[PDB]
Amino acid sequence: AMGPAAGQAYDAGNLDVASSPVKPTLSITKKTLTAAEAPNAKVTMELSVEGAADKYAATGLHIQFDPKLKLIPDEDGALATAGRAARLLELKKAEADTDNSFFTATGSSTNNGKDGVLWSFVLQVPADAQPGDKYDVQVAYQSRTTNEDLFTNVKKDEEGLLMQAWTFTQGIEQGYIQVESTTS
Repeated sequence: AMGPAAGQAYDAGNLDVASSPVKPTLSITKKTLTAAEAPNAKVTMELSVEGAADKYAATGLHIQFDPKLKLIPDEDGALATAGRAARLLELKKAEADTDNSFFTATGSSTNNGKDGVLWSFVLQVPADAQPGDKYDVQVAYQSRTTNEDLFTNVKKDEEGLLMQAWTFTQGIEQGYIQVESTTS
């Protein structure tokens, strides 16, 4: 399903975005919980990459979530952990942003990003969660001078610019945690 990042519209300028040779999809877990397990559930969520293996390296990705959810750092204090998609990338970091968002960044000397799970992280569902409740978890974009939102290759050539424009305008599959609705 084609869609943009949340937040501010990406400026693709005069690029013919739909001609992008590389068309990444970034997707976040769509998790359904039983009403029984939902309250206070600590849910493992994944940001994944498809369609970009061997074509990227430099990423800057802000993940934002329903303010009722809480980001749970792990036993080392890490906000997220890089997955198999990032296994060859030389630089990987996850860091605080706002009370309902965090920032991730990767880099490398060659385009050795892969498909698969880029980042894994844990969000906790509130104690009052009810059947039907849905909490969105999203990649968000805005224009920045530091911690830029990026998804591109080491040279940032035309192919890198096009794949980035594709990613943020059409290649985002947003996720959520939702509580199963009562069956009848």
